[PDB]
Amino acid sequence: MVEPQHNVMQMGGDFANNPNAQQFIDKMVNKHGFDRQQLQEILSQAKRLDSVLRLMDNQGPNGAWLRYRKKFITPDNVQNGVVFWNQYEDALNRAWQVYGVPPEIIVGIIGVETRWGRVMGKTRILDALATLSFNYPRRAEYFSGELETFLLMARDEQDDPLNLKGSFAGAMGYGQFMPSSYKQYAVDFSGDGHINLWDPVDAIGSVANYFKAHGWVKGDQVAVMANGQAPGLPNGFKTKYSISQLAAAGLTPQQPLGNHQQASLLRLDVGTGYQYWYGLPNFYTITRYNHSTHYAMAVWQLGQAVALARVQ
Ligand SMILES: CC(=O)N[C@@H]1[C@@H](O)[C@H](O)[C@@H](CO)O[C@H]1O
Ligand code: NA
Repeated sequence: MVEPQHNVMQMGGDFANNPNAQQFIDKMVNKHGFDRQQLQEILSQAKRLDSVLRLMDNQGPNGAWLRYRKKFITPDNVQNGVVFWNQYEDALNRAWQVYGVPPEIIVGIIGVETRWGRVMGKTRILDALATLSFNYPRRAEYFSGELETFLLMARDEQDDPLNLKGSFAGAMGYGQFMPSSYKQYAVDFSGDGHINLWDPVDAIGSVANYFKAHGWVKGDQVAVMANGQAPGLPNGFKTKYSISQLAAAGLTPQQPLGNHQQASLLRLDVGTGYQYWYGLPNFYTITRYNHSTHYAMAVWQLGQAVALARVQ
């Protein structure tokens, strides 16, 4: 009837003689009450993907921004964004009221991440996370905690750990949430009692709660383009200068900056020249989702493009 299989201490597969996997299995049993044998049967099925290890290692004015921008802001993309927006308008409006996060931001995020559920990932999450946990010393501790949370997530949502697919880093669903983002930020916005990252309505609320959690200020400006040039000052979303300093570099806000006394100096390579922007706090909040100036500007502008295509 019952098969304890205590004597089956050594598993097969790609992580068969892996010290890191054996340590992991011990932590899950001890700390979470997992059954060693059941876990071994799972991890023995996990694959060591060289592509995942190669991709994590892989990570003027020549028109940099334009090449990045046109990867997302195209007629076909803006049109699908309109459809997704109108289809999930109730969830989008409800998220605005509860979280203060606007529709165009959530639409832009889901748009750039998975093109609205069209490109969600083809790699099994266990393979990716197990590969980066047991064969990648550089980020092994970070990905171990992600595999840990993933296993617990698959247990809490009654998911079979092997049926779930996503990115090469183990990101999941419409919003490409990492296992730790699911734990800390995902919410049951659809109200069915479950938190599905692959459910459009849950994805919307979770992306909204993520933003609020990271300080998104309702109605506050995201960024404001500047008149003038400032080649002497360093730039990017991590920079920090006062409005007085920026003004001294020869800049001025194309729109009133409110009460803001500081901003980051963003610079977009528009081919013919450089375009400077006053990066406000809401812009930074976007980068907390994906640490990149280009990402954040692409998310915002994509949402803006879709906002206009609905107006018409
Ligand atoms: C939306 C989401 O899950 N974003 C995560 C973010 O929390 C984390 O700070 C970063 C680590 O580099 O990786 C992103 O994938
Ligand atoms: Na739900």
